[PDB]
Amino acid sequence: QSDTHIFIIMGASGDLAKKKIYPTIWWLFRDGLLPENTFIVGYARSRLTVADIRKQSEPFFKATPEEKLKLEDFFARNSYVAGQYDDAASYQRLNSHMNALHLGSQANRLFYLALPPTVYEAVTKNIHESCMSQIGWNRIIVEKPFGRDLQSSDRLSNHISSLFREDQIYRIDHYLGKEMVQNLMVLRFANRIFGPIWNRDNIACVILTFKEPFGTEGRGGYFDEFGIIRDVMQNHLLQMLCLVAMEKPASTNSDDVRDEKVKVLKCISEVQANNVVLGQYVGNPDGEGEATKGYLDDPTVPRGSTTATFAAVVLYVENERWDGVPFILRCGKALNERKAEVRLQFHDVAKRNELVIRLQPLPDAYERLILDVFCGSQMHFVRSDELREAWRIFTPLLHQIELEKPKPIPYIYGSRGPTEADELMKRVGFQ
Amino acid sequence: QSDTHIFIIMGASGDLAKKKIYPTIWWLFRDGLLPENTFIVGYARSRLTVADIRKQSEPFFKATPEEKLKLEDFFARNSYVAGQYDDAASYQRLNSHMNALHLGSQANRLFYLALPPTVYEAVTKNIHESCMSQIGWNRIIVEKPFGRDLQSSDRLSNHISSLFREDQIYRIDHYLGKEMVQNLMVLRFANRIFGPIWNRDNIACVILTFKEPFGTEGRGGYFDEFGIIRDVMQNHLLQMLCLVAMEKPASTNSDDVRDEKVKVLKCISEVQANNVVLGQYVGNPDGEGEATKGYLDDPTVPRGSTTATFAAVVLYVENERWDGVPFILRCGKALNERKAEVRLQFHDVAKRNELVIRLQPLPDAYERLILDVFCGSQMHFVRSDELREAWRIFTPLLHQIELEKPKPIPYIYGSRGPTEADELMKRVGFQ
Ligand SMILES: NC(=O)c1ccc[n+]([C@@H]2O[C@H](COP(=O)([O-])OP(=O)(O)OC[C@H]3O[C@@H](n4cnc5c(N)ncnc54)[C@H](OP(=O)(O)O)[C@@H]3O)[C@@H](O)[C@H]2O)c1
Ligand SMILES: NC(=O)c1ccc[n+]([C@@H]2O[C@H](COP(=O)([O-])OP(=O)(O)OC[C@H]3O[C@@H](n4cnc5c(N)ncnc54)[C@H](OP(=O)(O)O)[C@@H]3O)[C@@H](O)[C@H]2O)c1
Repeated sequence: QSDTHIFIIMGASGDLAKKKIYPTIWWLFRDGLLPENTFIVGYARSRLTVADIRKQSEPFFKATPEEKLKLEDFFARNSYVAGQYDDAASYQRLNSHMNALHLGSQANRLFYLALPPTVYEAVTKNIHESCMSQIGWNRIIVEKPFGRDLQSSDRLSNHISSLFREDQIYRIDHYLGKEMVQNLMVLRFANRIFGPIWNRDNIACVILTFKEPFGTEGRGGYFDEFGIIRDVMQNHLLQMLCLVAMEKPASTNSDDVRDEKVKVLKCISEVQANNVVLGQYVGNPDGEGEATKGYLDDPTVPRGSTTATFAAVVLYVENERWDGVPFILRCGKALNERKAEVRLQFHDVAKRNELVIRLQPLPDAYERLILDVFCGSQMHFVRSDELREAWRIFTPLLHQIELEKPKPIPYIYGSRGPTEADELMKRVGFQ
Repeated sequence: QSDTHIFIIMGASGDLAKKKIYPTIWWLFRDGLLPENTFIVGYARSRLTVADIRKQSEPFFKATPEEKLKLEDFFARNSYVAGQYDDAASYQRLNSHMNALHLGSQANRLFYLALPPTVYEAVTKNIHESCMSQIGWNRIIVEKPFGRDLQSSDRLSNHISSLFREDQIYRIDHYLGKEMVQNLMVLRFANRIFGPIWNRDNIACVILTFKEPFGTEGRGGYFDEFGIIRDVMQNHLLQMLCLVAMEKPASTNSDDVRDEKVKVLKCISEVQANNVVLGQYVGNPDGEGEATKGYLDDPTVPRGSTTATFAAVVLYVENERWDGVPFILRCGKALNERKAEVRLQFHDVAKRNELVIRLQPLPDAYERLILDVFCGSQMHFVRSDELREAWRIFTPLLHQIELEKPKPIPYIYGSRGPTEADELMKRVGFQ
């Protein structure tokens, strides 16, 4: 709206804020990519000073001796407020502190919630009641997990989207590599180019693979409460499926592209277990290092955990551009390669031919997302109906897994996954 | 037409016949890919016996002790006739010998002319006058060089196509690797698939590269009388250009596809020197082996030879599907890699994106060509009008090179070629 912005890191004492948020905002400030009149205000329960945050986080800054002066400037633009997350007086203190800044009463306010969603219901309330700007815009950045299933995610999203408009909500997702946004971009451009030929007449099968060669790196405790379907598939792989199967948008507006994405999502039926192959990785005896340890050998993983580290799922877009064309989402950890690609196999009319869009592996994709929040571009942020459709697609399966607890097929650290995945792929027609 | 075939190797005493024709026909016979009643009759001036040809050529057969009996069968189906190439009595002796074979009077006759084209005018005459079958078909296989320019090639082709119909002429080309026919096949299938999007609206530039890492291997004497444009470009690279830029054929008939190829060729104007970059490779001082020797260090190359071992040429198809779209044919020997690929760059409407068809590097492509001659498929054999159009496109440039003798830019053994080639590519718009 104007020239003055306030970046409010809710929960600045956190681990995400220490290791990623503060270093990323510092890199954006140093490279001159933030607005010139930007203030950063941390807010949390820990009674901290800006010097405490500096000591905690500057090790992660890439702080070189040549950059001292603008680093001191950046930290001069920092302040911190201690307060509770459901205390109205604390939020009033925060609002007064923000108003006391230079043109803080007219400044745009970017709240970013480096907090567990368990407190979101409180925070989003108090903000909406005490800290929104009357003149500049107000944009909120929420973090994963966007709920756990259709029900919890609807509860959280209906609460948040009862206090803020959709163009104020930014559901950020940025944990799958520094090339994510660019991968989605090349897939959208490929959809624009190859659109006229991506039909059920030419295409016989599409895959989307997300491959990782390392395991949970002794962090399986956090991964255990989510699973590989929640971690990679119902958010990222499904979103590139949308980008592949979508119709041409009405324009280049972010909301038109997201409209076409949700229009695709509303054509996918609810996946069932007979189209799913789950898998868990075991230690490799002949390997060395972390390859000798399996998933259950992780000390943070509870004994008897049946959560999958590998998933192969078959979906179907049910319109008359794609009908009976199987979309095979295959992803997993502790595999043979670090690969992310989409490949479309054609109908042989003459072996079978494929078109392969390989994806990686300047603004590092996470810096690009913060910059997009600053600019107002919502294209790489999932919409409420988009998220609801994803959860609707994947919720009955997840409920069945949580209820019946089936053992997912074992596969060795460094393999390609269980052979049953290949059997399913070839049963739905893959060659 | 029936079950009996006679394979007449004109000039069986030759080097091509010893090193390639006889071993290939033996491999086709051993694998059971020839017709069951097939005879092989060599014909040449050297007064030889079948045992002489056996001793000469079996070293190249991959003759294993397990294959002795069918090898003896194959050689039992061989005979040889000594005669002159313009002696009517010798051709009458050959015709009588062929008639004396089992059902030779009704057999199909496949004449394949392992001779320098300098004698073709004689041979093709006498055959047409003395050795054609009255019942079975008669098919002729002619070898490179199909002339030298528009004039010599028209003379030779008008002579040959005054005695045989087009479906009896097979201009074979098979010296660029064992994957040629399959490369052309995948390019045709890519034309069928990506047709609707290969326009001047989406495409901004096409390249076609033929790259070789080794030099003339001390055989520059033969290469010197032709050049890299005659060796690779006016035959193979131009033909895949045709396969890329062509319209959809009326059917899958070989003649419809060749019709579309010649329809494309008749839209390319005559290339001029300001769109051409020629180059010659020199020895690499820091390398080892044949990389230390250049082109002129080849003892078979005449001193002062200005023939190019590298060429970068820009062509334009001039219809309204492609208009102003530059087709950049880039090829050369003694480079950094063994690559053959086509790549099409799209118009950036958002860096620039490309669609890459990489080409290699069962029936080895040369065996496939002999089998196609046996079957009557002429699709991988250039037609008379196709060859005339290629020569018309490239003849004024070749005449200018032969007349003015410009020095082609020097490039080091193992490089990518002269930088002037990149300058030209980027001047016509390549990024
Ligand atoms: N792969 C992923 O999906 C992934 C990875 C990393 C982070 N995240 C998300 O990013 C956000 C930031 O996570 P984080 O690693 O920074 O979390 P964190 O370690 O929990 O701490 C962030 C701050 O939240 C406050 N806090 C934590 N638990 C609380 C509780 N139960 N009640 C009240 N306040 C509490 C603390 O501040 P005070 O004690 O000073 O109040 C803490 O410093 C979370 O929403 C997390 O889900 C997701
Ligand atoms: N890269 C290429 O383009 C390439 C490579 C290899 C071959 N070729 C073509 O393949 C064909 C076969 O070549 P090749 O290597 O086998 O040739 P070759 O070494 O010349 O011999 C083939 C036979 O032709 C006869 N002959 C040769 N020169 C003659 C002449 N001046 N007058 C009359 N008869 C003559 C000889 O048989 P007799 O003495 O018993 O009569 C000789 O054994 C040629 O047309 C050649 O151009 C092309």
